[PDB]
Amino acid sequence: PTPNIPSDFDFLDATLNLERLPVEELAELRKSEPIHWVDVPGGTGGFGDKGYWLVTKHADVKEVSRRSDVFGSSPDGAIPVWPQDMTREAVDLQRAVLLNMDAPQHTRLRKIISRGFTPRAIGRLEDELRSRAQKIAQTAAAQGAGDFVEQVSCELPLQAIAELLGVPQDDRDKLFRWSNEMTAGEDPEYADVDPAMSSFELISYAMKMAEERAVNPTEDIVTKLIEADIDGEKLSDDEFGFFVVMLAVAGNETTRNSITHGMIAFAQNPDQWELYKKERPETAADEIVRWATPVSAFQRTALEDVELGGVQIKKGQRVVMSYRSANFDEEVFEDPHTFNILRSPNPHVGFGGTGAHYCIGANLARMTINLIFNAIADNMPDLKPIGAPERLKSGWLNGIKHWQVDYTGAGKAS
Amino acid sequence: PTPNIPSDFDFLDATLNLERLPVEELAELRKSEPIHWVDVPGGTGGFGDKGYWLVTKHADVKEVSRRSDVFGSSPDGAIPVWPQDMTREAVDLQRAVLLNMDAPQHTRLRKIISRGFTPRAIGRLEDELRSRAQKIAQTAAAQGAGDFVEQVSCELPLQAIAELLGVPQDDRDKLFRWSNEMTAGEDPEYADVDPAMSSFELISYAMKMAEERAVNPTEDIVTKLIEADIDGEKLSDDEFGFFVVMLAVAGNETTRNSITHGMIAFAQNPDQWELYKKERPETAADEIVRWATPVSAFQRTALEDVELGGVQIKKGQRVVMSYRSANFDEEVFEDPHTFNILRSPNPHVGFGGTGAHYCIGANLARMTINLIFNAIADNMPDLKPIGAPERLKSGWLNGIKHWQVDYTGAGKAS
Ligand code: HEM
Ligand code: HEM
Ligand SMILES: [Cl-]
Repeated sequence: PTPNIPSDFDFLDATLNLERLPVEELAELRKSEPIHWVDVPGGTGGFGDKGYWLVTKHADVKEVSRRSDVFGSSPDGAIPVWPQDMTREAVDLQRAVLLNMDAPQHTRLRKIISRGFTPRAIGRLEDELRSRAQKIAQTAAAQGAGDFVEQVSCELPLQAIAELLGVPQDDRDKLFRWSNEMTAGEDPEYADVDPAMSSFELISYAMKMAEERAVNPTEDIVTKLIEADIDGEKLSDDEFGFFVVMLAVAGNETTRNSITHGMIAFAQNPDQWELYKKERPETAADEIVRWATPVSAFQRTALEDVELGGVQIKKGQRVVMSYRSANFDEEVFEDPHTFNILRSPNPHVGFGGTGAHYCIGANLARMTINLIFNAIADNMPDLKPIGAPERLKSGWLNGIKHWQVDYTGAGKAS
Repeated sequence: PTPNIPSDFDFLDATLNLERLPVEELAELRKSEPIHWVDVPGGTGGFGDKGYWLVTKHADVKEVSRRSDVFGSSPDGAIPVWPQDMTREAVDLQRAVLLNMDAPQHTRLRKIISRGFTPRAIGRLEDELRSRAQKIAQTAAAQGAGDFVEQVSCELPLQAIAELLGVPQDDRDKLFRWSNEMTAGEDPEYADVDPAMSSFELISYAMKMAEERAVNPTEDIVTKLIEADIDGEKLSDDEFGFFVVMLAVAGNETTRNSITHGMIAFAQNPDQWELYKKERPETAADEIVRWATPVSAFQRTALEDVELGGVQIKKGQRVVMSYRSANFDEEVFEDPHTFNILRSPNPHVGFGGTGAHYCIGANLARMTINLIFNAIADNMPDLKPIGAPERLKSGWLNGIKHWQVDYTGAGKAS
């Protein structure tokens, strides 16, 4: 333990993170106790255990990510914190989707699924997503002022998934509503929704899509995921359904927040925004992800006793990787508190550390970021905030729910 | 069509059935148009089709039940009616559970599952369920007056399932709450609950139970369902989970309602109740089921064009079996409107017509009925209703939500 941070301060508490990320407190851990046990003696939400290890240094996050053979994802899932009313049963079945699977099942499925995320499958979407990014940005400009999250940030991540899967235009509204309902989480603005019913309707929709594409193949990835290869490897129709569930939760709010936070960073750093509009540099999307770190943390569970950074971790204890801390590690990044869209090298972990679960959508995500920031630069170069960003109440997803913005930059109607 | 019943009268409408079963209208169909098309031109809830065939004669219900090769259960599920807000996606995935499966998948699973429902596996529960029935009935007697549904009808069906599966006593309250939440349906008293989240927690609980029983076998059925036979046939752990989901919806409200309706019948027919208390006849449980017909109707979907009772049914049309009608067919039952606990023979279809989906729990159900009616006769022989039964709002499950009853039969405290 370390005098500056008492062991009962819970870095993943959703009420705390609603107010602020615990940035200063993470920095004290990096300095003085880089692998730190948090006490939650009355029992953690969902898990029912009495605390967790928090891993705050970049090198150790990469170490945990690389050693999946001792740091598993399936005993407890990757999401590191839940409300007090989450049940152990609801936690235990996160493992129906890729993120929360260990070998051999994860290994087989990730190999199949990687067919969908080649530079070719992703570059094929680029023209359509550019064309959608430009319209999103123009339609929003046309309103003069509004909620930048709903009007600029939200749509392109969901269209990227719709375009990747070849979702019929008439099906997009329900797909998108199921995706948004699925991640209702613990914010009171979303208390009314049914995440499980939404996720059941989505699976059912996706399975029907697999059945159809089996008789009528397409140019989209669905066809490649469900066609047996040399060794008869392919997703079954319900594997495909759980894959679609995976994408809807993996590729929506994460990219949406990288966009919202990127724009906030630009609004706080006008010179970076001038430089952006003028060069469109290729290093910008990665600085945006580092800066947003949309996933603040994900965890593993020790599968046997293991030593890590000189600390003895015992089998069954959770080990939480702070990507928010690691992305500002003073030993890895020069001036980590400067938003620099030319930052290079930029070995951020917003997509995870290299390893079995490294984000499969990462290039699709950078492409989404590049497309919308180009559209914003092209169609609303002078936007300025009218209001404070409102934070999402979550202990692990760095979300912004709303941010009032003047698109014309001069109180204009247009 | 027939002049007395216009084609837009919807026999499965939940608002109509909340007021009454359409008994007189079923009787006109048996007389004049025993296979009858109902028009729902604005689209049926869940299914989105424009109506259904209703099958009202006993012989034709048995015919549809026998011919599973042309009357399938998986295209649309067995439940024959849903509210307008039910989605096609939610319907399409009913087929994750046995009731809604066709061959070959149903065939393999029903064969495995029948290991759990032998006269031996069911007779092994009898002492414990007798002992629980007696306590239920005594604890209720001790209150003098109360809700007969909550206090006498509810518990023994849920304990039968708990005892069948060897559910730990400390787990029964959550199991039972998940079961009750799962069948929330469309009654406003249950609008607040989450059936899908409940059904997800239950699956997860059941899978963990399968994992445990694999390392530590038991005398209960779980062990027999998950042990590979000669040919390596057994439920996988998630098959077991979907099996438990099946039981929680198959074996709770159905038996609960056979008990409630049996007692109402006894209260309306005091001589039958005297005769019961005096002989405990063995034919009583089956007359109670015929009389309650807890499932009013279940359907199939034509898998190809077929002729039935001289009527041409086209592929993809739903064919709804009215068990409520068939159980009062004047050609099969002598005086079907007389509640006679000595009725013999009694070829009722409350458990279905013989065929691939005939109720697997039927003897467990009769045993539950016999046990609780013996306990009621033994411990509250003079009970009398204080209040009208309140109906459940459902178009297909003949439920009673509450019924105020004086257990002492003389306004006594005890
Ligand atoms: C800026 C946006 C995104 C961020 C910050 C992000 C971050 C992450 C992280 C942190 C992980 C876990 C890494 C680990 O445990 O090592 C992950 C995994 C994953 N991501 Fe993303 N992600 C983003 C966008 C997307 C998109 C657009 C998709 C696809 C449409 C996607 C699909 C997935 C999938 C399928 C996994 C699971 C991979 C596996 O478990 O093997 N992600 N992402
Ligand atoms: C009085 C109480 C009950 C009634 C009225 C009832 C009625 C029915 C009916 C009508 C069916 C469909 C028959 C068909 O489609 O031909 C069915 C199926 C089934 N029942 Fe029951 N049931 C009752 C109790 C139970 C109980 C106690 C259990 C077990 C705990 C149970 C387990 C099942 C299962 C698993 C099926 C699906 C069989 C298959 O699809 O192959 N039932 N029941
Ligand atoms: Cl579900």
